[PDB]
This record gives sequence, C-alpha cells and structure tokens, in this order.
Amino acid sequence: TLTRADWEQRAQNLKIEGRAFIQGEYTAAASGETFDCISPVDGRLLAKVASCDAADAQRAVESARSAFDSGAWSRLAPAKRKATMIRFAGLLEQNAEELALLETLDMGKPISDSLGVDIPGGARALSWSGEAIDKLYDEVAATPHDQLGLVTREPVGVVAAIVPWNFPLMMACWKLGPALSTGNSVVLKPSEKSPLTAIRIAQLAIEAGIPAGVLNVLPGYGHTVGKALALHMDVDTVVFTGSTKIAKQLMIYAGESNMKRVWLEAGGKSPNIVFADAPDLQAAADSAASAIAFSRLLVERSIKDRFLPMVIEALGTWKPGNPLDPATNVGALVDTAQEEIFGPVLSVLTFDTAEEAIQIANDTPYGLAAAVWTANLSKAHLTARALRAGSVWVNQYDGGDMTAPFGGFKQSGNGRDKSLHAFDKYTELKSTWIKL
Amino acid sequence: TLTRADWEQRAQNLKIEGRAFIQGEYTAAASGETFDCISPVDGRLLAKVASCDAADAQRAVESARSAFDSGAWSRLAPAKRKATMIRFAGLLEQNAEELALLETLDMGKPISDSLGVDIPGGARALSWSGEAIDKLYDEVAATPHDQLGLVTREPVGVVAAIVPWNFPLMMACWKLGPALSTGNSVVLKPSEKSPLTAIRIAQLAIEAGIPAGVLNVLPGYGHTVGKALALHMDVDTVVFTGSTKIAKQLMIYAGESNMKRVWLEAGGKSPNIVFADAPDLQAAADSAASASRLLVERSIKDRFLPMVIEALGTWKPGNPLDPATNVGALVVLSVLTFDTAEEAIQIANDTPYGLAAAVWTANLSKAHLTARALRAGSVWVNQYDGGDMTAPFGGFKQSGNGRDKSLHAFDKYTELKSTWIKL
Amino acid sequence: TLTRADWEQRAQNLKIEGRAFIQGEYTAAASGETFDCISPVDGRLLAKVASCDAADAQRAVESARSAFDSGAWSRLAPAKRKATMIRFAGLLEQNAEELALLETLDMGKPISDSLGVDIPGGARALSWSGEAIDKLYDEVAATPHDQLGLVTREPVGVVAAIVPWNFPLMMACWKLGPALSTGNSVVLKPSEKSPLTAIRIAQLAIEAGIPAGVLNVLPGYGHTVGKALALHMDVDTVVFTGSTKIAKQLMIYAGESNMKRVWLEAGGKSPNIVFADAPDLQAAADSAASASRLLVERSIKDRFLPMVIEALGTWKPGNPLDPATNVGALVVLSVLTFDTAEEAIQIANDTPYGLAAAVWTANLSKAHLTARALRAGSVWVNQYDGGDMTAPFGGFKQSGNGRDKSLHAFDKYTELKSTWIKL
Amino acid sequence: TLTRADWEQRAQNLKIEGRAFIQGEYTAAASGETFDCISPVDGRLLAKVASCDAADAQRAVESARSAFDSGAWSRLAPAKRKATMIRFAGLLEQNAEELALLETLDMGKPISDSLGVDIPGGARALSWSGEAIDKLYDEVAATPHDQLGLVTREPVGVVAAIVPWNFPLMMACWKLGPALSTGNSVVLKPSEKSPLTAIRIAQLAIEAGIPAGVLNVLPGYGHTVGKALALHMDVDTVVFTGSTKIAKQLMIYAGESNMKRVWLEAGGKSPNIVFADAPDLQAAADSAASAIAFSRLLVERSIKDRFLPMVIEALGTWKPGNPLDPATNVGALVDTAQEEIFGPVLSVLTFDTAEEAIQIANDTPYGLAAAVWTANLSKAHLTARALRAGSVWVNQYDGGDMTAPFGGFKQSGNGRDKSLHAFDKYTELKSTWIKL
Repeated sequence: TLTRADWEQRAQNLKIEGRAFIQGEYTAAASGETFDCISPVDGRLLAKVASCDAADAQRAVESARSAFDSGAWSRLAPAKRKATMIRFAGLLEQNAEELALLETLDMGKPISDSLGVDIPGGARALSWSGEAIDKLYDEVAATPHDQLGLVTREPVGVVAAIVPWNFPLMMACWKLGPALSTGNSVVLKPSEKSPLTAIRIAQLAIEAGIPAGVLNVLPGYGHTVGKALALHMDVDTVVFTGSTKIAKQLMIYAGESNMKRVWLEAGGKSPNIVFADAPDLQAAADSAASAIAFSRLLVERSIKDRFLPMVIEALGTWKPGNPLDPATNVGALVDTAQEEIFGPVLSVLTFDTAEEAIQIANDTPYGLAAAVWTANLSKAHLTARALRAGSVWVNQYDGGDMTAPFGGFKQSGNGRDKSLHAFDKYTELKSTWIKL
Repeated sequence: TLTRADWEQRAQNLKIEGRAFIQGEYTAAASGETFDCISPVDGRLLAKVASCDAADAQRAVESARSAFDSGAWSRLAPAKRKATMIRFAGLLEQNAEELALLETLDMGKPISDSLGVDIPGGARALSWSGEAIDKLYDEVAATPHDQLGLVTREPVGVVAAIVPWNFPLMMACWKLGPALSTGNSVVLKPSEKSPLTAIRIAQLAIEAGIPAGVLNVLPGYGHTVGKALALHMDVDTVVFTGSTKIAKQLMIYAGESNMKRVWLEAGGKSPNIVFADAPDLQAAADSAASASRLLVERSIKDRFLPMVIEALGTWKPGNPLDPATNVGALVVLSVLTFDTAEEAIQIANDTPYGLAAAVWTANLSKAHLTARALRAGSVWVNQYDGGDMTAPFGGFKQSGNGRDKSLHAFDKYTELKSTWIKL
Repeated sequence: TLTRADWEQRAQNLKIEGRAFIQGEYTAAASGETFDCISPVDGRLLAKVASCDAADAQRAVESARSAFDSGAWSRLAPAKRKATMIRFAGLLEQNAEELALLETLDMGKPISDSLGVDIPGGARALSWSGEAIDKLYDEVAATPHDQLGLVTREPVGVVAAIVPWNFPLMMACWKLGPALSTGNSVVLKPSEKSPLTAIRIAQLAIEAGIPAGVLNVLPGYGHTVGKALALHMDVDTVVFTGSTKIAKQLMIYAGESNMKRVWLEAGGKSPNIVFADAPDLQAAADSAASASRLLVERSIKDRFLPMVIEALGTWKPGNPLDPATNVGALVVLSVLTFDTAEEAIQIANDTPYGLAAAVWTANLSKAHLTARALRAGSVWVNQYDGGDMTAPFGGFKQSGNGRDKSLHAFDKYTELKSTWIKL
Repeated sequence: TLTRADWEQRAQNLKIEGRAFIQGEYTAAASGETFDCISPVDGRLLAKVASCDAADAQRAVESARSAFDSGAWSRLAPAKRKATMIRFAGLLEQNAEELALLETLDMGKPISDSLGVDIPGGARALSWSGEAIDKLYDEVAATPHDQLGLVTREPVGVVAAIVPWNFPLMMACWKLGPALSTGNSVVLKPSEKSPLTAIRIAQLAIEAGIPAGVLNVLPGYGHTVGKALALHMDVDTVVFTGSTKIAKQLMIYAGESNMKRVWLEAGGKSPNIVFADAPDLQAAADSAASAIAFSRLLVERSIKDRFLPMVIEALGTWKPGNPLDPATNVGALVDTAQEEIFGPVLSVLTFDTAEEAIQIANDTPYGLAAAVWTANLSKAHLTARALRAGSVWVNQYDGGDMTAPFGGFKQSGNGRDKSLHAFDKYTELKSTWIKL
C-alpha cells in the first residue's frame, strides 16, 4: 500500500494532459485559450486546460452526429458494444492509480476515497451498463392475428452530459455507461473545477474500441461551452447533475433552441429521520455526523438527549488532512420545541410522531435522498413510502448498488441515474405496427 | 340510426353547460368573465363559457393538492381505482350521443366521426388504463441477502393537462386515463376552441366516484389560464399536445417556475413511403389521400398518382350534423420520387419533426429495415394510422417527448423511488 | 338479505342440470350411465350426473382440438377475448345466488361463504385474467442490426383442468381464467363430490360468447374420465389441484402417454409462527384457530394458547343453508415452542410440503428474514390467507409446481417461441 | 494456427482425468468400478472413467444439499456470483485448447468445431448467465396502501443436470450457467459417451471460486447413476436434454419418487420450408445440405427442379475426415406428388401452398426447431407464427444469440434453455404479503 510519500512522488512525476478531445484526437480550443487548473492540495499548477466555447461545441457535435450516422457505434451489435464497454471499464481499473491521483489533485478528494471508491465505482458503472446491453428486451404488443406490433427503444443520437466537480469521474461514468451502451454519441463537459479525469479517459475510450467521434470531451466553463451545448440545435438530449438554478436554466435553453430532452439531477436538502426504536443508534449517529462533514437531521424527542452526544463524538472522527495522505478522510484544501442549533454546527429538528417527521421532511423544494432509522416493520415501510425522495435508505445511509436508480422528486430533478431505468433517458420509444 | 334531422333536433334541444369545475362543483371564473363558444356548424351561440385566469388556476391547484394529500384517490386501493375508471368510461358510453353532439357542434367534426371514433376512443382510453392499474408490477432489485431493494413508482401529485381542439375529448382521455389511474389529481385545460366536452365529463367523473378536487376543469385561453398552470409553483407535471411554438414555451415556463416535468407532443407529419412492391396500391393511395409529403418509387409513380387523385375526390365537405358527412364544411400534397430505399429514408428523415410515417412494401427486409431507419415515434407498415391502446404514441425530435397510450403512458405520471432496506 | 327459510325455498325450487357439456350442448355420457349427486346438507338427491369415461374424454378432446384449430377463440383478437371473459364473469355475478346455492347444496359449504367469497372470487378470477390479456407484452431480443429476434408466447392448445371439491367454482375459475384468456380450449373435470357448478357455468360461457368446443365439461370419477384425460395423447397440458398421491400419478400418466406438461398444486399446511412481538396477538390467535402446526415463542405461550382456545370456540357447525352458519354440519392442532427465529425456521421447514405460512412479528428484520428463509409458495406477514389476484399461489417441494393467479398463472398455459429473422 | 500434427502431439501428451468429482475433490466411484472411455478418432483408450451408481448419487446429493444449506453459494451476493461465474467462463477460455481436444477425442467432433464453436459457446453461456444475475428484477404487486406484496424468485436447491453427447461441454454449460447463477447446487451427469470435459471443468469451477459441493460431477451410465438422480428423494429439479423415450421415463421417475420438477428438451424432426420467393436460394440449399449431414425438407413445387440440384452439390462439401485435422468438417469416426426419396439420402416433400407446408410441417410429435425461407413479409411472419416449434429461423438456419430460449413444443420438450427465461427452470416463485 502506497504511503503519502509515494503519492507525493507520483504526483510530481505525472505528465498531465489538458487538451480537449474531438474526433479521436486531443486538440486545443479553437481560440487557443486555456484556463489554469490549480490543485487545491497545495496550489500547484496542474495543467493549462483548453477553454472550449461555442465553436468547439459545434465541432464536437458535428463529430458526434457524423459518428452516430455512420453506425460505427450506433448500429454495432449489442454483444460487441458490451465487450467494448467492459474493456473500457477494465482500462479505468488498469490506470486506477493515475486516475485516482488526477482526481485527488484536481479537486482535493482524499486519495483513499479516489482510489477506493470513485475510480472503482466509475469502472463499475461502465461495466455494469455494458453487461446489461444484451439483457434488455423491447416489447411485442398484444394485437389481432393479422398485426405485428413492436415497441422498441433506439438511441436518441447526440447526448450532452454536463457534470459537477464533487465526483468528477464517477458522475461522468454514471452518464457515460448507459448513454454509450445504448449507442449514442456523447459530448462530455466536465466541471471547470475538475476537468482532468474526463480529459484522461477520453483516450482510454479509443483504446477500448470506442470509435472516433463517439465520445468527445470539452473542458471549459459552464457559461461558455456548457450553455453552447444546451442551446445547440443538433443535440438531442442533455443530461445534467448540479444546482437547481442551472437545472432550471437548461430547461429555458432547451425551449429557446430545439426542444431537446432535458434530464436533471439537482441536490436539495436530504432528511435523516432517527426514531427512538432505531436498531443501531450508533450507526444512525455515524450517519448524521457523516452528513454534517463531507442534509437535515430529524430526531424523535424520547431519544434526543441520548442521541445528540453520539453525533457530536462521531463528528470528531472527521478531521481535515492532506488529501495525498492515505489516512486522510476529509480533504484539507487550499485557495486556488422543534428546531434548534445545538453546537457551532449541529442543527436539529425534534418531533414526537412519525406524521410530524414526514411532514417536516417533505416540507422542502425536495428531496434527492432520505434515510429512516426504525426497527418497526410498519413504520419503516409506511414512512419510506410517505417520503418524497428519489432514494430512501432504511437503517443504513448511502446504500445502493448499481441496481439503484438515483434521482429526485420535484426540484431535486427528473429521471434517474443508475439501474436499468437509467437507459430510458438515452433512448426513444418507437411503435412499429405491421399489417400482415 | 339517427338522421340529420334527428341530430338537428337534438342539437336544438341541448342545455349546454359552460362553467368551470372545481372541487366537485361547477363554478364561474373568479372574475365572472366568459367567452362566447360559437359553433362552426352554424354560427349559433352554444354557451357563454367561463374564461378562467391565474386566480382560478390557483384555486384549482389548491383543490387538486388537498385532494391528493387526502389520499381519497391517491391512496385508494388499485382495484377500486380500476373499477371507478371503468365506470367513468361507462358513463361516457352511456352519454355518447350527447358527448358526440357537443364535440361536433363545438368544433365541427362530422357527427359520424364524433359518435363512431372519438367518444368510443376516449372511453376506451379510460377503461383500458383502468384495467391496467392492478396489472402493473414494480421491481425488487437483486441485492445481498441482508438487503431489500425496492424500485417503485408513485404519482407525481398535481398534473396539468393542456389539450388542443382537433380531438377534444379523446385527447383529453388519453391524458386523463393514465394520469387519474395512477392516482394523480388533474387540472384539465381544454382548448378555447373546444371546451364543451371537457366541461361536461367533469360531472361524469364525480358520478363515477372520482373524488371532489381530483379532476378540475378550467376553460379559458392558453395565454391566461394555460400560461398560469405552466408557471404554477405547485404543479408537478404538465402534459401537452399542440404546436411546437407553445411546446417550447412550456419548457421555458417550467424553467422560470418550479422545474416541473414537461411532456410534449408537438406538430408532426405523416409521410407515406410507397414502394413499387406495395401489396395493395389502392390502400396506399387512400392513405396518401387522407390528408404533407408523399414519397413514391419512380417505377410506379405514373400509375399511382392517378389513384391518389381519384381517392382525394371521395372526401366531400358537408353539414357536420349529417351522418353522411366525412369532412366538416365549417363557419397541398408534395410528391417526391425515389429510386432506392436509401434515398427514401434520407428524404423522409430530412425534417425537424418526427411524429409518424407509413411504409408500403411486401418485402420482409425492406419493411423492417426501413421502419428501423425512420426517425418517427410511430411507423405503420402496409396500413396507416394503425395501432390501438397497446401502442404508445408520440414523437422524435421536435414532435415532442413521452408517449400517450400503452403501459408507457403511465411513466409520465409517476416518479421512481429506490428504497434500500438494511436487514 | 335472504333468510334460511328463503334459501330452503330456493333450494327446493331449483331445476338442477346434471349432464356433461361437449361442443356447445349438454349431453349424456356415451354409456348413458350416471352417478347420484347427494347433498351433504340433507341427503336429498340433487341430480343424476353424467358419469363420463374414456369415450367422452375422446369426444371432448376432439371437440377441443377442432375448436382450437378453427381459431374462433385461439386467434380471436386479444381485446375481444378480454370482453368475452369479462361478460363471462358478469354472468357468474348475474347468476350468483343460483351458483352459490348449487355450491352449498353440492358439497356443504355455508351459504354465506358460497355467496360472499367463492362466487365473487371465481368471477373475479375470470374478469381479472380477461382484463390482463391485452396488457401483456412479449419480447424483442437485443440483436445485431440485420436481425429481428422475437420471443413470444402461444397457447399450448388443449388443456385438461382437474379440480377438487373444496372450492369447486373458484378453483375452476382459477384455472379457466388464465387458460381461456390465453386462447386455449379447456376440458374441465370437476370432482365427483361437487360437479354441479362446473356443469352450470358451461352454458354461461356460451352465453358470454365462448365458442362451442372451447370449454367442455366432463363430470365423472377421477379413475375413469380423469385418468383418461391425463393419459390422452392429444391433451397438451394438464393442470391439477388435489392430493399429493394423485399429483404424482399424473406425472406417471404423462410419462406413459405423450409427455404432456403437468402443473400440480398438491397438499400443504399453513403453519403459524407467532413471535412475542407480534403487533396483534388476537389476530394471530384467530388465524391459528381457523384450522396443523402452531409455532409459538416460549415467552408468550402461556398467554397465547388460551387466546387460540377461545377463538376455536367461535366456530359453530350448523345448517349450511342458514346465513349465520360458518361451518357446515354435513351428512388436532400441534403446539411447538421455540426460543429463537432460527429454531422456528428449522421447525417450520421440517416438512415434505411447502404451500403457505403465516409469520407474526412487528420487527422489520425478523419479518423479512424469516419470510425469506421459509420454503413456502406463500408467506403472509401479520395477517393470514392474504393476497388477491395479483399474488401467485402455489407450492414448493411436494405441494406442487406452478402458480395460480397473478400474471405468472398465464405461463402454465403458453409455450415460448423464439423467432430469429435474418434481414 | 495448429496443424493436424500439432494436435496429434498434444493428444498423445495429455494426461486425462477420469474420476468423479464430489465435495471439491476427484474421487473414484464407491464401488471402485470404471468404464473404458474409448476415442472414436482412432480407438485409443483415453481413460478409465469412474462408473458411478446410486451410492455416488447419494453422496453427491448430500454434498449438494449441505452446500446449498450453508449459503456459501446460495446466499452469496449476486454481484459476487456474477464475478465468480465470469471467472469460471474465463478459465474455460484459458484452457480452451485442452478442452477442445478432450471433446474431439471423446466423441469425434472436428477439432475446428470444438475449438471454434463449442468451447467458446460454453464459456459464453457461463459468462452471459453471470452477467445477467444482477440485472434481474423480481416484482412488487399493486396492492392497497396497507399491504406490501412481493413476488420473488429463489433457487430450487439441488438440481440434477443430465446431458447428451452431441455437444457435451456446450450443453452442460447451457444448464450450468443459469442453474449456478441463480444459486443452486448442481449434480451434473454427462453422457457415458462423452464424460471427459464435464470431469475436467469440475476443477475449473473450484479454481473460479465455486464452493466445494456446489458443482459435483458423476460420470457413468444413464440406467445406473442417471436413474438414481431422477429417483432421488432430495433432488428438487432434474433438467434433461436427449431422447423422447428417456424424457418420458424421467416424468415417471419423478412421479414415483418426490414429485421433483422435470424440464425436458427432446429432439424431434425439425422442418425446413423453402418457398419459391426465398431471397437467397443458395443459402437455403446450404442449409438443407447441412441438415442431412451433421430434419425434414419441404420445398415449393415451382422451385423444386431448380433447388434440389443445389442441395445435392452443396452436400458434396461435407466430407468425413480425421477429427484432429483442422480442415475436417465432418468427423470420420471409428468403432469403440408430395413425398419422394430422390438420391440415396435425399428425402423431399413438395407443396403448392403455405397452408400445405404448415400442415405437413406440424404433422409431427414435433418440433424443436424450424426454418422458413421467403422474402415476403406477410408469409414469413404468418408461417413462423403457425409453426409449432420452440425455435423458428427465417431466411437463415441455426441462428440464435444467448438471448434465444431454445426448447420445444409438445413431445419435443418443456421449458427453454438459454435467455432470461432459462433462469425460471432453476427458481421457485414465492409470494410474501405483508400487512402494514
């Protein structure tokens, strides 16, 4: 296992690619302009990264459209797209230490999380999506005997994927896995705060067998190249994760341009409901402490006095550190009777009944996730069912396989990352009704 | 079988309701204002219809939300929502002659179409969606043995349904069937050119057992009450059929308001692609004549175009109240030639739209490969305007997003939830 | 609401049909023989019922096969088979008082159960399966672009349905609903102890629009006409509910004849596992009393056993024609103690059978983990005899194979086909 | 590419395992008895193979039951069973040349078919089944609000898989893939004519991570150990491919013992319907010739004179040869107006209408497969639909991905190998109805 000094040496010895990627080749932005990618670990200059704009969006989309029309990927046999997507995931694992280090240097994530969670989780989304391709079935309708009615799914064509900086590679792979597996061409626009891993995997896709033009990567700013993609008249679908404010802007851009499909995932405050009969109060307390560090806590009154000190002590475990130290669990970054505030940073809502907890938890713009802690069978299922959240966790927190659609109710977003339902965002339904 | 004179007598003897419907009662608009519902058959004044605005949108949405939160419909057992939807459909059928006559007087559709197609088709959309409710299953994920992973569907809450004048009742039922069946409250906003059947069925829904506030109906103009629903901060989903220009405006209104989900069916074309080996050229000709772009293989064009010209002659405008009329009186077809299936596909797909297409060929490969290559939500092969309730209907590209009919229509009215339970 | 005297008057005034039904007509058995259908209520002779044998099996199967090959039902549009099945169910409901009375006279079931549970439950099985028909989709495989891969379901052809006397009509409808709805012809063989309702509904099927020959009914003995259907070389599938011993014999008969598919629901037990934290001990006690093995957690056993003894007293035998009767007059519960959920599971699973089980606990993990570990086709948690038409019913191990009710019941009556089309 | 001489040398240099495999170890039969596995290539003695009987069935089933009850495989997380099953497939590919050579020596299959079709096809069934495990979903019923209704699938427990000698490894993998992926323990009984590859992969399963006891292999005779498994009172399910006569016997054995589930796949004569408007008459003729060599031919009258000589010439291409020669396409083995017979070996039925063709093709005990050749859209779909066969091929022959359920109508069998439907044979449905 690598020490902090090993990672420091590896960091110094990286050669970091900063260019955009279009039609199988790294390329500067048409303007030649760049922005400084500055590490939050120690302020070092990681790379001068291409600052793409509308001219680059245009070239990336032309490349994407032409590749989609060629059929090189969009009409490739499903079992061969499966194999390619699994090789793609394998190349992420084969380059895991470099990718984890790029991620940590780019935006400060602890090297243990980059290497232990994000990069394997990104690989897993690519390979799971590939595995699923030829396990999917479309539909034959119940029709009279002189009719054959097919209901099939087809790729939308050109997909723009705009992702934030919190899980740069893993969020990108959650879009890329299903979007590529269904046969679309993808123009990926990583956050200006974390472009490096997206830039790096562009080349691994080619290595895996993804044809030129099928995955283009445009680093740069949201207000320049992101807006240009959202407004582009030949982009069929934009998928977005990020802030509610930008999510709303994309609907506006869609309406102002070509009525493209828009799928949104927008954070929102996620409640944590702890009942007095939770089976493992220490687990609930660890959960609550985790959410304050790298959420809205609701606690039953009969357990509040006992429970809050456990949250406080558990919070002590989270300590900033150098992200290059494997022991660090929080990145120490550098410049580039119902409601109470208990400590400096402990905000707590108290309830007496489950109905109170549900009404307070649902009193929100919503609503990406929620956790419920109770040993009682009826209260667990009825509370989970009453919460307006795309993900509800019961007696655990942040649980969820690749078999888990991740998304929100209302201003938290629309559509769902992950699962077989993830594919639906990237395909169109067609009805073929054949007279025999 | 009723004669024209029978229908003119029934038309004269109708009492026509014009009010909005909120929380189980017909009501004037808050302002007291109305607009004149004028028959394109006659010029006769059918009714003074409530001209709702933002204040009525507010009351309809508050009513819808409180009905949703009450669970009276949203948490009613699936089998009981099935029975109510089926009774609702039975009440359209039981009142079919009055509803077809309202439809024909309201916007000029021939009475034989209103009675024979639209009212039965709208009733069928309600009963079929009702029948489906308790046949749907959600999902149990494959998980480790100490986990239960459930992926379920839940109603979004309050649905605004905005529909045009071309198929007032049936297009409304295409929305209402799946939207109500999944437990939502619906605020229905019919076109200003055809509000009457939507107003009338609001009372039939109550008679069937739909609770007060679950189906509210707001007649009025698109730019007043329609805009106010698209912009409303407590409407979870808007579903729409109509023009591309308005469909785009709804996305903008959603972004300006609460990020509500927007499902659009916009304008589209139904091009016919007629190959020389079409099994029944007369059927292809009738299809082209019921209308726009006609793609014709060069070798049969000389023989085929006279067939469509003759068929175009069978459509005679007449009095919409005459059972013999097939086009209502009231108050250019482009020929492209091709030599290969590849050209026909490229020509057909050269469009911002993509709603439907019909393909005519007796060849196995050509039929399936051409249907695959067309960017249309519906492809009909060796027939036109085909499909029933099992066939989802909608558009690629700027013809909209989402699908009406089939089990997939339900998806637009529900939200996915993943519940991960540690055991 | 009818009184006992009302029911005794209706029982006296019935005219009871006793003939077999083949190709749209009631008929004597080929031999002319009958057996005496004696009421366990009274000893009264209800009817002299046709005693069919191998020759009648032959004629019923020839009729079924020719009806199947004609396509009159097997190739009728799914929506038309839906409407007929729903009308068929409506005819059971329209004749519910006569059918419940036949059921009660035939095998002694209390009239309030016959009228209140069995006839509605049988009708519901017919209408629910009918409603499902056109909501089912087959599959399009993921294939290269020059291939179309279809995986579809087709009716097996001729189905023999053999049912016992405990729920004559409803168990018959559990078979008929899915078997007819998928387009098969069915030869129904009711128990010799309860042939009357099956005989009677054969005419209702025709009245609903089921074609002649699609539903044939052969009363008689298991060892004559039943054996002859199990051994018949042109019966594609036999479905059965009854004893383990006969269920095993049917597999043998299938192997001795034409390798027909065999679907069995055999004997099973409904053990109750009552934990100390059960949310409602009285409900658990009533469950145990409606009866066999009772697993009880040691700490509540002293308090719980008096509750089941008291509840056992509420079951009083009486005249089956008395609406107040809950056990028909006509003509040992084993207590196991456990300390942990692991013992309770091991005790419960220590059985050759595995049809059903009920588990009583308010604990989330314990409920789900115990239900997972039980080898039973149905597990009820904090209720007993639960589930509706959406819940498949059947057994693990020697309680049989396959499931009645739910969309999965359809699988037993269809065959999969893969069609791989080169384009 | 290896020459015939390379294969001859490899054949001589093999060390061939002949023992049975129970509870993670090779073992002789309890009796110590063996039978001679004699190569049909040149009569050489390949190995003395354990001749298992009822005592061995009993020990294998006890091992299988105990392993299933332990949960080591049956309650292993689905994503981990996926990984193990994919490693299993990888070990087949890693040992492909040895496995292909064992198959060719064991029963005479051409070495090019063993190496090019059977071994990769067997690996593909194992890995596809593993890929599918965590893409499967059970069901949540539509219930009143105070009810949770689950409809789930569970492994049956102990599965006996009895396979013939025609595709010894590939047929075994068609059962093993889904049976193991769903978590059952499997007792595999290969044909007495081809036991070697089944014996050899038993060890590769352990290497892959399949726990001891989960896959036991019992070589020996049908009338001894096969019957003992079919009669065993603790086997939950027998799956069988082979002759109609033995298929019927297994139903009898099931009824005489414990009412175990029986799933059968029994050959039957498969028709080949050639219409005058077939798009590629040469392809249809190659198809018909292939079926006579390593079926029932139906030909439209208006094309018969033109078509039959193409069949005859195409049949000339199939020539027996030494199975160890890569050029060989047929193993040359050694001892261990409607109906016409045209040549020595060309039986042909002539029809005038599609209805005639359908009625003649369906006039059968059935009915495993069928092929239709016509360019006409309506006739293709309507004929395919009218045929009573588990597999219908249109304008091709023996087509079919792993996404293809393979099985028969009526005396051709019940249930279907391959596809997602393949899993249903190996699981039980349970309904859990929870009052809330």
